[PDB]
Amino acid sequence: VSQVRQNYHSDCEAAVNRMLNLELYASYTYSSMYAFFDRDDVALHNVAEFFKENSHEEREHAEKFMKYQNKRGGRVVLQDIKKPERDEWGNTLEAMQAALQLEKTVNQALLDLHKLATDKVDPHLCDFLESEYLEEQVKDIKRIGDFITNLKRLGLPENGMGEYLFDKHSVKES
Amino acid sequence: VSQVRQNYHSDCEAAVNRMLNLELYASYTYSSMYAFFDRDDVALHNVAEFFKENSHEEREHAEKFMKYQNKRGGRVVLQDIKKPERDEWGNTLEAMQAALQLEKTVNQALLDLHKLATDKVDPHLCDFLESEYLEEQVKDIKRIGDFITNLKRLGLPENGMGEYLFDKHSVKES
Amino acid sequence: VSQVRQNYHSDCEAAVNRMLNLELYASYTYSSMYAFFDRDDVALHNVAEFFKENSHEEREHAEKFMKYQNKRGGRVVLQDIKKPERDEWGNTLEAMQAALQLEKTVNQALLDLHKLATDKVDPHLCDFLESEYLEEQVKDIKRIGDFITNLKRLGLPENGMGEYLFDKHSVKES
Amino acid sequence: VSQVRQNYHSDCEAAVNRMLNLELYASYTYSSMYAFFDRDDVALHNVAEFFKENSHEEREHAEKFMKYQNKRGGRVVLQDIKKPERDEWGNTLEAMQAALQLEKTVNQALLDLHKLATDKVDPHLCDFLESEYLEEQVKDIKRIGDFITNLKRLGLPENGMGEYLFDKHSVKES
Ligand SMILES: [Cl-]
Ligand SMILES: [Cl-]
Ligand SMILES: [Cl-]
Ligand SMILES: [Cl-]
Ligand SMILES: [Cl-]
Ligand SMILES: [Cl-]
Ligand SMILES: [Cl-]
Ligand SMILES: [Cl-]
Ligand SMILES: [Cl-]
Ligand SMILES: [Cl-]
Ligand SMILES: [Cl-]
Ligand SMILES: [Cl-]
Ligand SMILES: [Cl-]
Ligand SMILES: [Cl-]
Ligand SMILES: [Cl-]
Ligand SMILES: [Cl-]
Ligand SMILES: [Cl-]
Ligand SMILES: [Cl-]
Ligand SMILES: [Cl-]
Ligand SMILES: [Cl-]
Ligand SMILES: [Cl-]
Ligand SMILES: [Cl-]
Ligand SMILES: [Cl-]
Ligand SMILES: [Cl-]
Ligand SMILES: [Cl-]
Ligand SMILES: [Cl-]
Ligand SMILES: [Cl-]
Ligand SMILES: [Cl-]
Ligand SMILES: [Cl-]
Ligand SMILES: [Cl-]
Ligand SMILES: [Fe+2]
Ligand SMILES: [Fe+2]
Ligand SMILES: [Fe+2]
Ligand SMILES: [Fe+2]
Ligand SMILES: [Mg+2]
Ligand SMILES: [Mg+2]
Ligand SMILES: [Mg+2]
Ligand SMILES: [Mg+2]
Ligand SMILES: [Mg+2]
Ligand SMILES: [Mg+2]
Ligand SMILES: [Mg+2]
Ligand SMILES: [Mg+2]
Ligand SMILES: [Mg+2]
Ligand SMILES: [Mg+2]
Ligand SMILES: [Mg+2]
Ligand SMILES: [Mg+2]
Ligand SMILES: [Mg+2]
Ligand SMILES: [Mg+2]
Ligand SMILES: [Mg+2]
Ligand SMILES: [Mg+2]
Ligand SMILES: [Mg+2]
Ligand SMILES: [Mg+2]
Ligand SMILES: [Mg+2]
Ligand SMILES: [Mg+2]
Ligand SMILES: [Mg+2]
Ligand SMILES: [Mg+2]
Ligand SMILES: [Mg+2]
Ligand SMILES: [Mg+2]
Ligand SMILES: [Mg+2]
Ligand SMILES: [Mg+2]
Ligand SMILES: [Mg+2]
Ligand SMILES: [Mg+2]
Ligand SMILES: [Mg+2]
Ligand SMILES: [Mg+2]
Ligand SMILES: [Mg+2]
Ligand SMILES: [Mg+2]
Ligand SMILES: [Mg+2]
Ligand SMILES: [Mg+2]
Ligand SMILES: [Mg+2]
Ligand SMILES: [Mg+2]
Ligand SMILES: [Mg+2]
Ligand SMILES: [Mg+2]
Repeated sequence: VSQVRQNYHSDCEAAVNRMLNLELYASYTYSSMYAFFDRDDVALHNVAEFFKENSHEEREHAEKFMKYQNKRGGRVVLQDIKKPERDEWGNTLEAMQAALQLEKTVNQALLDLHKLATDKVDPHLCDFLESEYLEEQVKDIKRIGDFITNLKRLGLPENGMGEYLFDKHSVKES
Repeated sequence: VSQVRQNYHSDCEAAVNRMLNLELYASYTYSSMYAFFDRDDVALHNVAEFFKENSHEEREHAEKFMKYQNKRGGRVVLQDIKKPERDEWGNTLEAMQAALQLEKTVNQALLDLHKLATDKVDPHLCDFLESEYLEEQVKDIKRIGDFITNLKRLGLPENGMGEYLFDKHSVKES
Repeated sequence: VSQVRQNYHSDCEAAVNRMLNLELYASYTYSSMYAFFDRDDVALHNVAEFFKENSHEEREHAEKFMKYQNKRGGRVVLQDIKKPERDEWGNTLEAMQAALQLEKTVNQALLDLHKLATDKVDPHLCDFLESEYLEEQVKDIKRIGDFITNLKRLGLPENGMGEYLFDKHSVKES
Repeated sequence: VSQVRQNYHSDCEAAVNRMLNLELYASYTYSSMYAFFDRDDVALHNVAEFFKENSHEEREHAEKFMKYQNKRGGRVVLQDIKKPERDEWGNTLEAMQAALQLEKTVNQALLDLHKLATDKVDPHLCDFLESEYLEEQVKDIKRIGDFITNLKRLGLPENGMGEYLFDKHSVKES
């Protein structure tokens, strides 16, 4: 037993390692989307940079779980980071739809971890998820939903001018 | 009944007074450790100042419970502050081991108060503990554990040079 | 064929994807070393931060290969990022020995990619490796070798005081 | 023999003069594109200024070869600068397609000069091309490819609104 460990269930320790892996998986998927939108035959550079920034954020969220694990006296156990589901992402609408699904998958895992922490009467882990993860997820899901609504309004996937305008006006200039 | 009181159980009010007393007890123990490391035949002044600062923090945590009690319409009830368990603390390793135990005792009382607040359906008191106490405790327990690991690496209790180096490099210069 | 592609052999494109994966693998190994040295029963925080910074550098080196691939009209193809060889890294000497081996493995892959680029008469890829990768590798290998020499001088693995002093004086204060 | 000449083959000297001429030819083609987009019946002023800036860059690349020739003890020999292939450039897509072809023609001549320098064991000339020309060419080819992709997305040549928007958003405001 770690000398610091107190009120930290083995099941929560393991679930934190699985959550860590899912954050790294989400990072890697966003890396793939960055590289796709940077292709010369795609060439939507503000969209590419949006996904690159998301990739960096998800890696930071993984590192925060590593630090958390050690603060509680759990032990970080790493597994392979699986490659993303697709090698190419179609267009901005298809990519944003996949991003929405990914963000909801991550949110469901965080909610499931909160349920486990609640079951094991771990208020520190509940607070950590509520204070550091759950609101960020709701905000990022809302942002991507708003983007999808605007891509549909702009006539994606068929309307190339609409896709061009989204890259200029909806995502930050990079 | 206080005119402000709402959703505040008598049991929680009493447990807040007991928690207040334990914070003052923890403060007093850290005061004792300060005075010990300031002795001419101990003379580890950065270690002494670490414990003095901890003593001040624990007194602030007691005062925050006094303010909380009054905000909810409970009544502060004070009891004697018991003197610390020891009059002399051996060396930096023994003192840090006692500090780890003290911090885990305080953490267990905070977790027990959270369980009571949960049982009495008091989300304000749960939030107060999660937002103001529980993360501070995990961070301070981790810091002291890290210190103990380093004191053992430095050969305490026998290695006086190791103890000297810990005071110079591990705790803040004062 | 990409409209930008010129003098870029399929074999080099594939080898750039494999090199990308190895950079991500190296990043992940350094992440593991960070988390290990951050453990409460290891607690060498400057060593931990050295490895965390290395992890970030290797992720940047992967991203630079993604950008390169797209500049030449190749296509990024991602594979799983394999978990590191070890779950625990022993001590600062064992970790630095593994880091030296990792850096030499990465260097050998870069040298092998240079040989392939030379064989395929690709001076742009040769320049990219020489200007962005090969000197960084020699400098980082020299730094880790110097560290190993100093850890041995300090009596690792047995001399805990030596290990403590390395963390204070050899790696950047964090 | 020039007093400075060392390891500089007559064939490389002649090929540098031919490369100089091709840079001036590329400059002149970009000058023509500038004047076309500045016409009152074309009137895409940011596109015009993009090509004008390219024209100035290619003249600088010619001057750098003149300076190089003299540094090595070769002798600058000038030939006529041939007028561009077209007197009118159609529209932004046709012009960017011609620019891509021109940039790849210049790149192939630079790669051919690198092959000659390699054959004649001239590492200084190889370094000069790798350090001053080959990466610039890859970056500029990628930029023009990205532009063509976006012009096609915007519905060129038929979509005049798309062409108008490209001039406002894809090329620098002038
Ligand atoms: Cl526990
Ligand atoms: Cl508990
Ligand atoms: Cl357990
Ligand atoms: Cl696990
Ligand atoms: Cl796919
Ligand atoms: Cl998903
Ligand atoms: Cl949050
Ligand atoms: Cl605008
Ligand atoms: Cl009440
Ligand atoms: Cl109520
Ligand atoms: Cl009551
Ligand atoms: Cl009471
Ligand atoms: Cl005593
Ligand atoms: Cl205690
Ligand atoms: Cl807190
Ligand atoms: Cl090719
Ligand atoms: Cl070639
Ligand atoms: Cl090929
Ligand atoms: Cl591949
Ligand atoms: Cl292991
Ligand atoms: Cl290795
Ligand atoms: Cl380098
Ligand atoms: Cl010569
Ligand atoms: Cl020679
Ligand atoms: Cl000659
Ligand atoms: Cl000539
Ligand atoms: Cl014509
Ligand atoms: Cl041409
Ligand atoms: Cl260059
Ligand atoms: Cl607009
Ligand atoms: Fe995340
Ligand atoms: Fe306290
Ligand atoms: Fe690397
Ligand atoms: Fe040029
Ligand atoms: Mg232990
Ligand atoms: Mg377990
Ligand atoms: Mg998973
Ligand atoms: Mg698989
Ligand atoms: Mg919040
Ligand atoms: Mg955000
Ligand atoms: Mg996000
Ligand atoms: Mg918004
Ligand atoms: Mg269409
Ligand atoms: Mg009254
Ligand atoms: Mg009462
Ligand atoms: Mg008590
Ligand atoms: Mg007594
Ligand atoms: Mg907090
Ligand atoms: Mg603090
Ligand atoms: Mg404290
Ligand atoms: Mg620390
Ligand atoms: Mg002794
Ligand atoms: Mg094509
Ligand atoms: Mg191929
Ligand atoms: Mg590999
Ligand atoms: Mg495996
Ligand atoms: Mg070079
Ligand atoms: Mg260099
Ligand atoms: Mg460096
Ligand atoms: Mg490095
Ligand atoms: Mg050095
Ligand atoms: Mg020893
Ligand atoms: Mg002479
Ligand atoms: Mg000659
Ligand atoms: Mg010619
Ligand atoms: Mg003619
Ligand atoms: Mg070379
Ligand atoms: Mg360069
Ligand atoms: Mg430029
Ligand atoms: Mg150019
Ligand atoms: Mg660009
Ligand atoms: Mg039309």
